[PDB]
Amino acid sequence: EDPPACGSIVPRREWRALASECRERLTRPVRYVVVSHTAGSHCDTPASCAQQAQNVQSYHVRNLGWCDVGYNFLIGEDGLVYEGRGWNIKGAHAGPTWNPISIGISFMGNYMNRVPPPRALRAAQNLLACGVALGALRSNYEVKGHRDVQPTLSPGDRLYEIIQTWSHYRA
Amino acid sequence: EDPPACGSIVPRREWRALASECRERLTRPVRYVVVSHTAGSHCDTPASCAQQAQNVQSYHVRNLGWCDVGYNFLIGEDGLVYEGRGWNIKGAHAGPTWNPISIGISFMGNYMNRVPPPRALRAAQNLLACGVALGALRSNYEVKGHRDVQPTLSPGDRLYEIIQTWSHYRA
Amino acid sequence: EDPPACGSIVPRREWRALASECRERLTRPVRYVVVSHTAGSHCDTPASCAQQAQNVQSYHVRNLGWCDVGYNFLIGEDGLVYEGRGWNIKGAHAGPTWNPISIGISFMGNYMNRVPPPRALRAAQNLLACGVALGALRSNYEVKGHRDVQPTLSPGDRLYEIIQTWSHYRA
Amino acid sequence: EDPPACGSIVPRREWRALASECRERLTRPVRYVVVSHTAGSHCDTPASCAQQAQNVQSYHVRNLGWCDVGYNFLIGEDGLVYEGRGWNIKGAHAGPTWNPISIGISFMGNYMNRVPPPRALRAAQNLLACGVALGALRSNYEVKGHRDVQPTLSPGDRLYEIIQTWSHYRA
Ligand SMILES: O=C(O)C1=C[C@@H](O)[C@@H](O)[C@H](O)C1
Repeated sequence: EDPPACGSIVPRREWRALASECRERLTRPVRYVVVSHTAGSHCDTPASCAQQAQNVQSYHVRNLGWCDVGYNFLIGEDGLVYEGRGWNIKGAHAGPTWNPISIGISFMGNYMNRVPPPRALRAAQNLLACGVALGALRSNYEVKGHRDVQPTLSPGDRLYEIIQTWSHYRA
Repeated sequence: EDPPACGSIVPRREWRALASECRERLTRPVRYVVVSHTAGSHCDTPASCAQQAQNVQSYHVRNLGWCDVGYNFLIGEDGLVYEGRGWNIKGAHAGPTWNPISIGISFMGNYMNRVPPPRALRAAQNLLACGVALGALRSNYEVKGHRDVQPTLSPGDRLYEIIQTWSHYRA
Repeated sequence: EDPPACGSIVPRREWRALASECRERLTRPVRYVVVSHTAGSHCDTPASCAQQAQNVQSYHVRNLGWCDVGYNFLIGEDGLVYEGRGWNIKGAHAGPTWNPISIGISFMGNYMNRVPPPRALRAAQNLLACGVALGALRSNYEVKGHRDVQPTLSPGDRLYEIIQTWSHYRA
Repeated sequence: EDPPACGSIVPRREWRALASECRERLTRPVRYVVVSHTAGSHCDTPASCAQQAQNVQSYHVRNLGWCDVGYNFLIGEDGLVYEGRGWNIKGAHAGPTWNPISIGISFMGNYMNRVPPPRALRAAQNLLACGVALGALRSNYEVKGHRDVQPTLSPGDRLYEIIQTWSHYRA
């Protein structure tokens, strides 16, 4: 019986997202969070970041044939969180073994030789507390890098060393 | 230091604020929240809004002689919340009767002939919600507008209307 | 690396384990084994022991919110070995420094005031020879007692008394 | 302000503690407090209790190779508190999840079949009031029993029964 507010998320409709066709659910509460980067263009304003959110979803649906944008949430350098598949629907961001048991949040950019700005990290972190607040994440959830669960550079050398310093990181 | 979370607030230092010099403390937990608009330029990128927070504080300090920017928090149209005097230092935004007992948050822009983006409204309500969990804001806080509290056109015709729809609104 | 069907380990399904959620892996051959007891009530039947193994998992999983019962294997007084996290997943039985480089077998019961029956000791030693045959443990593995790596009364005095005699033990 | 005013703690040198080598720090204000018990023998006089603080330390530094005794503070039945790693240094009493986010305080003795004497329970409650005064603990900190976060009988049945009673207990 826990309903009270948490965080601000730019909702699906606001970034003009094509409707989702996904239906398979995740079991509450989820234990894992997998952090990735989109290795795409970065954006630093709400307008440019909505455009970008759109280009990622578009590529995932129109080209890779997924039911919706791959991630559960995306993060913009504008410091805003963008609604992806949400807390309840299984994403498609870290392979068949990890997708069924995790929330995948992806920073929008290529963080190999750049770090995302403090407002991004802050937003990403708020998001997770919120997940815990809503009961979508276990209070003792675990943060993982994309590269820890799949062979990739994601989330980029720099954002990778950053996230290892997070309270909930577990190699 | 401090683990980065509650309602993604842009910290003082991040928006290049001059150091605060106020020492009057506020009585946690506070009953009222007064909404005002700054009546200055509006911005909508994190870059433009930090510069605007900087400009508002500068007018209050260099010109008006105040110990720091008047409001406890500033909400930019970029959808981020800006740390003014915070949850602990008594503000200066609604006169002697109200400053000691209420928390003031201000929307950056003139909202007489305009409304702020949904994201600004989200950052706002979500800032108050994050207040509660601090002890800053009592669970059942009442929200007054600047008009309901002092003879001002603030927070603007159109923004004022919106405010009255809000949940914890006791005029 | 022959094909010996060593050890009669009771499968998770047989004692009715709740599905594990652990994904962390151990690198074989593991160089260490840490012996603890559950400090709890004991069982001398394949029927109570299956139940006790359930109880223990329930504690670690429902109370402590863990990904599975902590030990890799549990030894009952009934003379059988219950599959915990097995030879390949990293247990949670002796801390951050030893978990990654060891396998934790734990005797069901409290052995401060009793030695565990010869069949339990036999289950344990055969368990270990078995691990060596599968190549999961180094032929020259070292056996430490729980209290030798973490502050605890575990594995119990009498049993600590016994494991110190064991060929593979090492201060 | 009502000037600090808290605790009569027997410092490290007074009990002769080996120089600490631990460097990793806690960030204040700390939110959780974990109550354990030494599980070993008790002590009811200053030199008697100062003798144990030294033993317990020796066991953790000499036998397990740690940088300093495990707990932040120990409670003798002489009714004194003994300095452990204190308020600022990360302890080693409840695992990698809770160590970096709590203060571990352990009663010297085994409270399975007995309770600490009023003096001891006062020394502990007073210790915590103090931590809050010094701003080393959140004013709304939570007290957890060792067994609530690690598998162990610590702090013993009867003491566990006692802390469940405490104002800041939460499981
Ligand atoms: O100051 C704090 O540590 C916090 C307290 C809670 O309200 C949380 O909801 C917040 O994210 C962090």
